Amino acid sequence: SVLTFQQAIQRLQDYWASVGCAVMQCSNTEVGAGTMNPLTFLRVLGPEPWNVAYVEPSIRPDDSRYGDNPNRLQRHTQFQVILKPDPGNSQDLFLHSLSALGINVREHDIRFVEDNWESPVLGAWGLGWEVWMDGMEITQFTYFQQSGSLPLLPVSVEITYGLERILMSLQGVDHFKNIQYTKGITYGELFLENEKEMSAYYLEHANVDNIQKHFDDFEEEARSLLSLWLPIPAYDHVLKASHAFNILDSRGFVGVTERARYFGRMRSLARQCAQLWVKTRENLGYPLGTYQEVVGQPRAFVLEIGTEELPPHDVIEATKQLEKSLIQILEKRRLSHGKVRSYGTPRRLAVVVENLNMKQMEEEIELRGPPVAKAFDQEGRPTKAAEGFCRKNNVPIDSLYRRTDGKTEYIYARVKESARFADEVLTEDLPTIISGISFPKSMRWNSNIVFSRPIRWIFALHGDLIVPFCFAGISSGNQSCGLRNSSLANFKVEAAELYLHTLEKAGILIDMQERKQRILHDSSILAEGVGGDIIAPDSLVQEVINLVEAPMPIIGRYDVSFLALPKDVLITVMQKHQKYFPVTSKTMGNLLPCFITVANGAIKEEVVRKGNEAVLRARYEDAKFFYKMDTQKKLSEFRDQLSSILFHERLGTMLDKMKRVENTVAEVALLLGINEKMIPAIKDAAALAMSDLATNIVTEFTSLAGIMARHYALRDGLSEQIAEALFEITLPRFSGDVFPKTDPGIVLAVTDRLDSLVGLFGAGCQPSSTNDPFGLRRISYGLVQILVENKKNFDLTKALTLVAEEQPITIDSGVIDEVVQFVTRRLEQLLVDEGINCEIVRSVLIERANCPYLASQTAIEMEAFSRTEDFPKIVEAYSRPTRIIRGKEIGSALEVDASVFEKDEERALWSAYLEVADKIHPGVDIKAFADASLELLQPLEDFFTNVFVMAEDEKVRNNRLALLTKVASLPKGIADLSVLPGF
RNA sequence: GCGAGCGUAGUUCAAUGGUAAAACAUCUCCUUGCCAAGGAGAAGAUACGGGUUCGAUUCCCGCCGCUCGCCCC
Repeated sequence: SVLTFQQAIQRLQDYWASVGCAVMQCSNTEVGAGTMNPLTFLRVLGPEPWNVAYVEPSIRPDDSRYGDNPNRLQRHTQFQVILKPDPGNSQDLFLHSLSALGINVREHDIRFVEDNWESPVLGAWGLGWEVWMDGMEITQFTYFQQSGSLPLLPVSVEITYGLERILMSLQGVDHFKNIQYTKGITYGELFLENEKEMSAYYLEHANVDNIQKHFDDFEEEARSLLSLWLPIPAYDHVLKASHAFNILDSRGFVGVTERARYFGRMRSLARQCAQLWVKTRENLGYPLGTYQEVVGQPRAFVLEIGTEELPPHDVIEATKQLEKSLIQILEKRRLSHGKVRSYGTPRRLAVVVENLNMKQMEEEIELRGPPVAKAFDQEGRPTKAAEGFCRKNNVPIDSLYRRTDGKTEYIYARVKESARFADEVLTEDLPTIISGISFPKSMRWNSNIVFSRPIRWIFALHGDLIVPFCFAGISSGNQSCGLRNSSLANFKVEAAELYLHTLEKAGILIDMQERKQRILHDSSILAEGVGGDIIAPDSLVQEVINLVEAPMPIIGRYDVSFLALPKDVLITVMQKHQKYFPVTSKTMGNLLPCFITVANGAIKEEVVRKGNEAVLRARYEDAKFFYKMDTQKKLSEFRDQLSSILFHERLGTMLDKMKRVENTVAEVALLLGINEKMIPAIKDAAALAMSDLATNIVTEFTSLAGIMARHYALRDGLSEQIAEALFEITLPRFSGDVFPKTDPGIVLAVTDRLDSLVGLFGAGCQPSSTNDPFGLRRISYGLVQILVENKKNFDLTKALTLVAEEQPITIDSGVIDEVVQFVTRRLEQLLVDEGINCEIVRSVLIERANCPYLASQTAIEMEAFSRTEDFPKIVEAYSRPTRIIRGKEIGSALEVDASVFEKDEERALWSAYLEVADKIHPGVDIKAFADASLELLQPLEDFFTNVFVMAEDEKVRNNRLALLTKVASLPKGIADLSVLPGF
């Protein structure tokens, strides 16, 4: 038969009542979610056992949609299970319950996808997954780590069943009202009374006069009750205080600045209320309980650390951190290995080392004792150092010999190495090599050991005997588990040599790169059935590979009516949420009504497709509804209602930013030198620039921001010279993306970057090396890339002042210099990325930092010129005079003259300087620089050898100093010769 | 508050249970006199305290200050 709603509860309660949980009633006050119940938030704190499963309604006014959208409701029923402490069968009891509910496990793709839950409202976080069943997200699984502010001890396991969608996906209905509550009655005919009127109340009839005066009253009452050591009512009032904030948010009378205040007040109250329950319960003595705590031949060596599911971006790191650090320890312990190779899978990190000997290399080593002079006197017995050395290393005195090195030659002795049996070494060393792995995030399950996910078994084998060592309370043995619910639930490996053959007997494709050649070899074969090809982005396949133990591709179909949507919406929906493979025809290369998904294991073919297409054709209904509602009005009207998006608390929303950009675009369009004839269209592009951010299709599809504006503009009936400008206001979006290539778009891009930098530097928000409050480095790197990779002249210090003029607040002259220095420092980092020597760019950029393109075309050429074998000659000559200038500055008062000039050497040098100064101007490049400076070198030697520039007469000294300074000042405007390596 | 990483000439850097190395800068001098260019020498140091050992820049502990997460925000 078909499962009904009122007996799924009866099957989910009588099951958890047999494991040992104590079922209780629902909440009392309107809870905004399934966690804020006092039976879970206040009871996980403190060392007492707690096993509870219950069912509760959840009310969220923010998700009210008049009860028409088949996905979002204002009242959904959840099932909560809390286990503490975790008994080790955490994710096996869940599968047993799922089987007992009525659905089979052997014919449904049940997989875990990593998802980290975190809620700043009450201060909690943890690590866990969401359970996918044929593409439906039906269950949340989470190991807690922290509640309020206390650290959990011991950690707890939370299993949340979203019960309204399980039956909606199991029965086969498409709407939500079509769910049947019982045999005879339905869900949509008795639970819409508390839906429609509640939606109407939460949307446009909730009187806001009383809510904003009940919120503070409840906060004050909660504080007063908490001050009297009354925990339960104090926390009870917090729930009805936090409900008022949500109902205020639903109406829309909360600004973007009071949100932080409300969140801070609520979290402070929750933090100061949570740490009172622990202090209250400790005085009662914890009535519930308390928690505590002969030579052979080289044979193979296998190490496997069987854990639970790991994120797709941690297997790659761990399988390298293990093998790289393991191929080093055996070298430290003078072991002899063969071919070492590591394998990774979402449930294990194996390393196989072949031909590992059973013994160590017993060889003698020569030590290095004290100096011979110190340890041996001129006459008599050797001093105390020699005897100390002998008694330390247990060697005879005659064994000492003298070898000549350094000043004091040496004292040397020969000692053994104490060869062990090559098994005790591994026994004593493995607990360090295993624990040496580190991850960006970690957790604990039953001890104080840090790891990405819980470890469930360890299989460390060498030849025929087992290496005995215990890690995290697990003893290493000779058993390994394969596919769950399969016939080979757990198998025994008799010898480490016959290991990789056993796993492929269980169907597991352990090799990391082998799975790619079986995914992409079948996905292409399945395409030719309809005459097409797949789309395989690297960032998609790299993550699809590390989610499957034994891949199996299946194709599926959907209706053609969804082809009217934009091409970049279907691809985004397919590839960013469900991780499918789109299909494109070879001829007329648009989208096709097909998709390819990857199952996991041995599953029924028909059921997975029939249950997966019903999700793919359920997402597109929402997408099409949003698109149709979003194309009712043209793009012009959306520019007014963007004020709900804040830019900065001190600067404001996006409307002010757009007005500033459209005001200051004219000057920037003139600094870049773009012709006047194109100035009108630019002034119109900013009229609609960055207006897609308030649209409906972009509210939830963040990645589509920037292109949907172009699509709307094209549909509106505007010229093609403005849609490209609208689209290219966000490029580049990520590293490696394309750059703007149309002239009107460059102006908008650089104007936006400059305004965003100036505004955020006006409030003083300089990021550090680690934190990125706004990613200003990314913006600067985009700006310099746009300026350089497009060959456009610019003046940074002149444009920045103009940009800062229209800022709402006055900004001092130090911020512009700080921004210029920051951009210069980023330009240096960019220029040292293509192999340019650091000392060359470091010298060019201290003088050519104004126009980035000029600097990029000068520093890429001066390095190439520096290999002419004459570069050091010019470097030595030009600034040989410079080191004389520093010191006395009396000669700077006057300049040269032809009255007190001395013998013809200085006159010839001055004539040569006058000749060469004509070709050197600040607007010259370096092509003719050295070719013109070569003629000045010859008189310089004669001058410095035959003028005696020593200051004997004040007038001649001043004149000579001035002449020398003006000779040495020529490169002022081209490059500097201080950071020069030749110097 | 709570973890890690650290600390050697003025700067940059070598090594290991044992008489502390090298560049650069400074200085003293030899070339025809002042800078460049060839040579010789000089001085220059283990953040600080204790413990054990014949003997620790090295092993253990205390403190000083720096840098990074977390706390706060």
